[PDB]
Amino acid sequence: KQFAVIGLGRFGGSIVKELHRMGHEVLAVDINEEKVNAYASYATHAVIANATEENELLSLGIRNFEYVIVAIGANIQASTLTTLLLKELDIPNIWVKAQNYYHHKVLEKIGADRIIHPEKDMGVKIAQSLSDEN
Amino acid sequence: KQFAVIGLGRFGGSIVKELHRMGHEVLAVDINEEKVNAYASYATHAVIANATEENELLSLGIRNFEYVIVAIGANIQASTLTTLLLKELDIPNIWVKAQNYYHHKVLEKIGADRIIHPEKDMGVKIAQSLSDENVLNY
Amino acid sequence: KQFAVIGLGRFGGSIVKELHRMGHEVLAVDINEEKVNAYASYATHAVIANATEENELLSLGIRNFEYVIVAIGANIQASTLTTLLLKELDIPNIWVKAQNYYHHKVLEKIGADRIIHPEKDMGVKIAQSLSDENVLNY
Amino acid sequence: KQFAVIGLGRFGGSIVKELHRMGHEVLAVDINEEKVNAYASYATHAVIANATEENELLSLGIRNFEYVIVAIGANIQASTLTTLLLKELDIPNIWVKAQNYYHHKVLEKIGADRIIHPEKDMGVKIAQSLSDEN
Amino acid sequence: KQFAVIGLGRFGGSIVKELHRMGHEVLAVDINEEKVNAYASYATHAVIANATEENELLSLGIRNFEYVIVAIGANIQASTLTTLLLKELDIPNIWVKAQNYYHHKVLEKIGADRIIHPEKDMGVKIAQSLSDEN
Amino acid sequence: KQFAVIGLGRFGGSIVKELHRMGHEVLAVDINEEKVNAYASYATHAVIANATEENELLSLGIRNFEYVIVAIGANIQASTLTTLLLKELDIPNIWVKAQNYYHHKVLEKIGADRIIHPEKDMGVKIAQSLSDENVLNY
Amino acid sequence: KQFAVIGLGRFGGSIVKELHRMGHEVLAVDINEEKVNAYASYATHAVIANATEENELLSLGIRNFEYVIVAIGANIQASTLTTLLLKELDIPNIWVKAQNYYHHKVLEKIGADRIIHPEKDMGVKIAQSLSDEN
Amino acid sequence: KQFAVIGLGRFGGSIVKELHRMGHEVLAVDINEEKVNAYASYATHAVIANATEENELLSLGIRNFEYVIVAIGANIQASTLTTLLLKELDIPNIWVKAQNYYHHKVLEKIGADRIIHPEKDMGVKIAQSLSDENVLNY
Ligand SMILES: NC(=O)C1=CN([C@@H]2O[C@H](COP(=O)(O)OP(=O)(O)OC[C@H]3O[C@@H](n4cnc5c(N)ncnc54)[C@H](O)[C@@H]3O)[C@@H](O)[C@H]2O)C=CC1
Ligand SMILES: NC(=O)C1=CN([C@@H]2O[C@H](COP(=O)(O)OP(=O)(O)OC[C@H]3O[C@@H](n4cnc5c(N)ncnc54)[C@H](O)[C@@H]3O)[C@@H](O)[C@H]2O)C=CC1
Ligand SMILES: NC(=O)C1=CN([C@@H]2O[C@H](COP(=O)(O)OP(=O)(O)OC[C@H]3O[C@@H](n4cnc5c(N)ncnc54)[C@H](O)[C@@H]3O)[C@@H](O)[C@H]2O)C=CC1
Ligand SMILES: NC(=O)C1=CN([C@@H]2O[C@H](COP(=O)(O)OP(=O)(O)OC[C@H]3O[C@@H](n4cnc5c(N)ncnc54)[C@H](O)[C@@H]3O)[C@@H](O)[C@H]2O)C=CC1
Ligand SMILES: NC(=O)C1=CN([C@@H]2O[C@H](COP(=O)(O)OP(=O)(O)OC[C@H]3O[C@@H](n4cnc5c(N)ncnc54)[C@H](O)[C@@H]3O)[C@@H](O)[C@H]2O)C=CC1
Ligand SMILES: NC(=O)C1=CN([C@@H]2O[C@H](COP(=O)(O)OP(=O)(O)OC[C@H]3O[C@@H](n4cnc5c(N)ncnc54)[C@H](O)[C@@H]3O)[C@@H](O)[C@H]2O)C=CC1
Ligand SMILES: NC(=O)C1=CN([C@@H]2O[C@H](COP(=O)(O)OP(=O)(O)OC[C@H]3O[C@@H](n4cnc5c(N)ncnc54)[C@H](O)[C@@H]3O)[C@@H](O)[C@H]2O)C=CC1
Ligand SMILES: NC(=O)C1=CN([C@@H]2O[C@H](COP(=O)(O)OP(=O)(O)OC[C@H]3O[C@@H](n4cnc5c(N)ncnc54)[C@H](O)[C@@H]3O)[C@@H](O)[C@H]2O)C=CC1
Repeated sequence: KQFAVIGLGRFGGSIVKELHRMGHEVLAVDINEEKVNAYASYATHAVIANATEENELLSLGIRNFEYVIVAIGANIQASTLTTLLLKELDIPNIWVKAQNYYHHKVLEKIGADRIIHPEKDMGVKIAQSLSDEN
Repeated sequence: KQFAVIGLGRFGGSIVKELHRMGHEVLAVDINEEKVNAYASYATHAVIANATEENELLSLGIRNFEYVIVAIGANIQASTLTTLLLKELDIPNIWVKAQNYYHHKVLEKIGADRIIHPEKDMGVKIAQSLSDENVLNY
Repeated sequence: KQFAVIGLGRFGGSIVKELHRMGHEVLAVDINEEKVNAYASYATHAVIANATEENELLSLGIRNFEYVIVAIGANIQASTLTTLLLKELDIPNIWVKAQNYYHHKVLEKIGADRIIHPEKDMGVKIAQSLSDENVLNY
Repeated sequence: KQFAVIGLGRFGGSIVKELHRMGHEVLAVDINEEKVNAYASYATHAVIANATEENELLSLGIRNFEYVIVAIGANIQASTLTTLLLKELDIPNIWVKAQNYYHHKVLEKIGADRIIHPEKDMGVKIAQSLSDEN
Repeated sequence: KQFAVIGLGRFGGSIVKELHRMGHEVLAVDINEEKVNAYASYATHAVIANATEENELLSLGIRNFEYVIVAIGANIQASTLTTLLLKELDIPNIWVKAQNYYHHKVLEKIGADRIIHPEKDMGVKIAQSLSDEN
Repeated sequence: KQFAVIGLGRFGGSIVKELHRMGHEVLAVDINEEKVNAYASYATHAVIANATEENELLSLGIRNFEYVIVAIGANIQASTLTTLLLKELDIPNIWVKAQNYYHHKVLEKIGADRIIHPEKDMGVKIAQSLSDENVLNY
Repeated sequence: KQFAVIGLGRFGGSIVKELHRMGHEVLAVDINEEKVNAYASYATHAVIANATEENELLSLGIRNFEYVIVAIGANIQASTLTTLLLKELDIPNIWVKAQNYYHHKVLEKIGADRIIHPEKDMGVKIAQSLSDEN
Repeated sequence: KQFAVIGLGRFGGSIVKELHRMGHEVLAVDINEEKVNAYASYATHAVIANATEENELLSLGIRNFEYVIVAIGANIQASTLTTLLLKELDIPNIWVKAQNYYHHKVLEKIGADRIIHPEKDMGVKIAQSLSDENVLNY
């Protein structure tokens, strides 16, 4: 019922914006306040924080969400560490953006519920769209 | 019916793999052979080429395709340059991956038929999956 | 006759300064006021604007100029996007600074009337000055 | 009569190419051998070296040139240190690319013979060309 | 029966040296050849390579060892990625040096057989030594 | 019987935890309270102090201990300075963690009773475990 | 009569402290406010600022001093650029710490009044002290 | 009477050069020959050596000197280790360059006869020159 998104890059940003457009409540989190303010209006609660710190996480009240999307990209370690902490906080559904096959491998082992490869997935979706038009 | 994909990265290679899996003919193209070879088995043809070269584009007889997808990456000029080229070859449908906002607008004016923003686009689809977990009866 | 320079950096500002010094009318334009202000005294008019915005371009009545020089910097798309825009306004002469090789070819196809490569171009003039020290009778 | 160019960037590179096209002999130097080889054909003697080291300079036979163009850009320190060494080696004509007003200022003090601001100079050249066409 | 050690820092270096002193055969691997040569004499087969690359790994003939110690320290990602690849190559016993609790957590999940915290373990061993002396 | 550990990092804190678990009295000491507090429950006493300060060392009545372990980290001088200090207090046994080779030799001459190299030392123990898997009958 | 010191490192710091101990007024400037506050008590007017920016310089009231010591060390460029600006502001006495022979060379050209090599100068001072004791 | 300087960097080399210039005998010593050679002409003898090695120290017959200056650089342990070594040789006067505060206190306890802080020390002399411009009658 509740949606939280950590990592306001192109992916997470897009996700927070749609959820908002569909009239849902979203908790948008990100380290540098640049982003956190750029999505303040498109979110129900924008917060500057570091997902890799358990304390900032609990103070964030993250265990009160059923769906937490980790959209941190470049930094595989932060991404990995974050989903690991979330798994401990016992979040029911944690979806994570993966950067490659191995990042994907460990995410599985750590316990991620859904691993997303944005560019690859879009590619298969685009190829399908191509068939669907002669 | 005729499909050509230029730029075999995560996006492009992923569409070539899907078209193949559904039994469609696909011409895969890239600048380095490592990429070209790694997709030979997933495409009716995997050619090595620099799409920015109008002569190399003619060698591939690229004009015989109805759908060309430009999926070049980092090099934004490479992308718009390629799509400018195959647009003077009268290609019916040119779909291009857009790097950012200014890229999108220029591609729009260049005459691209469809513009894709991999991250953003997948972004709303995921948000739709999430939304469904609340709006739909489940 | 009338001259408009978009992008008041080293190159653009330097051309605005020279046209002024020779008593020509010049419309200087840039996104940040610091730049715009610092050229107010060297141009008949210095306006703050984002050349990528087609509405902002119309506000400047940019279509009343025969010569428009696009001297945007680092942001290569900003440059080609601007060039594309003012080419839709039928501007007679559009001169543009080219960042690199792919930018030059794109600009060429976009319809730019003249392409400048500051570093390379000044580069041959310098080489010519040096050559004169040997070839010319001195 | 003799021309040497240190710093095969856009500016220096272009300068080595014209001199070659005009059929003159040039000594093209640069630190990373990428460039040094890319201009091997367009120069009379391409050499990998560091202009900021007096020894690599003397071993380069630098004092046998009448005109030395220091085309190092980004690195203001290297650029400055280089013309400084050259001035000691007593080169008759040393022309240097300057990055800004202050870089320019110290180049005068160090003894540079001609200071070039590629973009600015081209700008005035371009404006003149603009008048010359109605 | 066979011992391989990837990561010739203070820890792995020490491990390779003892095994050698006990007259055992060891395969010492490390990226920068500085180390690889510094342990050439103290090892049965020193090799310059990157544990994070499957190819350099197979070409290393690593699946021919029963015990592989990953002693990469600072770089948690390389450490993690390495033990992950090894697990796929199906090495029977892979012992890894962990940098902290979380690094340790994922190493478990990835499938490490023994996780070592050098400084902490030594501390408990030192405290025991202290009791054992009045 | 009397145990004191200075420097509550991975090494030092780990020895304090072990001594406690075996029911020994331990005086834990460090410069920042976060460290001191996090070990209060594992030591008969957790004091905040800068071991380099000879006056702060006397306040702790450190001279009443037979075994003092210097486990300061990165700051190599801090380590040798501390061990120089408690050596002029006539402490019977001073065990110190050595940062490297020159540190070891200087500690040796300073009068340290036992020198520990955490990484190297654990290194040979692990190699011994491995060796046993071959030399011992298993 | 007026003393200003830019660059509160070991050298500059020490210089601000003595002048203060001798009961003189000093203007101590430095970029990172760590230092600027650490010398607040030992100076007559500590200020956070960047010597390489003319505006921060004039706003600093720099041209009201007869002696300005540029004690910036590592950053040769900043050091050089700074004495260059000061020379323009027309400071009567500008003493600069030099990092090496060449840094020293350009400082002369720029117009520095006294160039100091702390370690070398101390070395000769120490040798003299050595003779003076049998 | 006789002087030995270990560590021929800016500080050490500069003291070797001055003693030479005043006609005093000086034994310069350093680990790399480039340094040793470059001071051969400014000293009665320039030897290559690692002062941390007690055997190398004896080879130099360093015990025949009344004044030994330790001017090793960055490697702080190298400095204190050397100081410790030649203090076991009963050298009458040992002057050492101190890197920082903890190094000074250690050196102090090690038995160094004089501690120099090049930057800070030159720092007060400069401040004194400046002060003289106000306090002295000029
Ligand atoms: N970052 C850049 O400037 C560029 C990135 N790219 C590519 O884009 C791809 C990734 O796209 P994006 O997600 O848009 O980039 P990104 O890596 O910048 O986005 C991740 C987002 O996560 C946030 N984040 C990182 N660590 C965090 C932490 N501990 N706690 C909370 N938030 C944290 C960042 O602030 C950022 O907004 C990569 O493959 C990269 O190579 C391409 C060009 C430029
Ligand atoms: N692969 C990398 O090193 C980096 C990728 N990124 C970002 O990661 C995201 C996903 O990466 P990809 O787009 O898959 O990587 P990519 O940019 O390498 O993919 C483009 C593909 O097009 C090919 N290509 C490039 N110029 C070509 C030309 N003129 N003719 C024919 N083929 C040509 C390339 O070889 C490549 O396989 C992108 O948004 C990208 O900007 C950011 C930094 C580095
Ligand atoms: N200024 C900088 O921070 C850097 C400059 N460079 C390079 O240095 C060289 C010389 O620098 P410049 O070109 O003078 O610097 P520049 O790139 O800032 O100059 C372009 C000028 O156009 C203005 N501009 C940018 N987008 C605009 C828009 N949409 N509408 C109107 N005005 C717009 C900018 O504010 C600026 O005054 C260039 O080749 C550049 O690529 C490289 C790195 C950084
Ligand atoms: N370097 C870059 O990636 C970019 C530079 N720019 C702009 O381009 C302008 C300068 O253009 P370029 O000259 O092409 O760039 P550049 O600074 O890379 O070229 C200078 C040349 O000097 C050589 N060099 C540097 N130190 C040397 C040394 N000690 N001995 C011998 N050779 C040495 C370099 O290898 C290089 O080829 C600047 O205003 C900069 O802001 C804009 C975009 C990217
Ligand atoms: N590296 C340094 O200069 C210093 C490290 N430390 C501390 O020391 C601790 C770690 O100690 P060490 O293991 O001795 O340091 P370390 O991190 O340098 O040693 C790891 C060893 O693994 C090797 N290695 C790294 N990536 C590799 C790869 N992909 N394939 C093969 N070999 C690879 C390295 O060459 C190195 O010899 C850390 O907690 C660190 O903070 C303290 C001071 C300095
Ligand atoms: N913790 C860090 O940020 C880094 C650690 N390393 C290396 O990681 C390895 C393991 O780390 P540790 O030694 O556990 O870390 P550490 O160096 O922080 O541990 C020493 C402990 O002694 C305390 N301490 C320091 N000076 C003191 C003084 N004067 N009086 C009283 N207590 C004092 C510190 O607060 C700390 O808890 C070491 O070999 C270290 O060199 C390398 C780089 C950074
Ligand atoms: N910085 C370091 O961590 C170390 C430096 N050293 C050596 O110490 C010597 C220099 O000693 P210090 O002066 O103490 O070092 P330093 O270079 O850090 O001190 C210079 C001072 O100038 C200030 N400064 C720099 N740029 C400035 C600007 N634009 N405006 C205002 N203030 C500015 C800095 O904040 C600093 O306090 C060098 O030979 C260096 O190799 C040795 C070890 C460490
Ligand atoms: N030279 C460099 O790369 C750096 C110097 N600095 C700082 O710059 C300042 C001035 O530099 P210097 O002290 O002159 O440089 P330095 O540290 O190299 O000078 C010490 C001299 O002692 C010699 N030496 C070192 N260990 C020795 C041993 N065991 N036996 C005999 N000789 C030995 C060295 O080869 C050198 O000639 C210092 O405060 C230093 O900490 C800071 C960073 C780097």
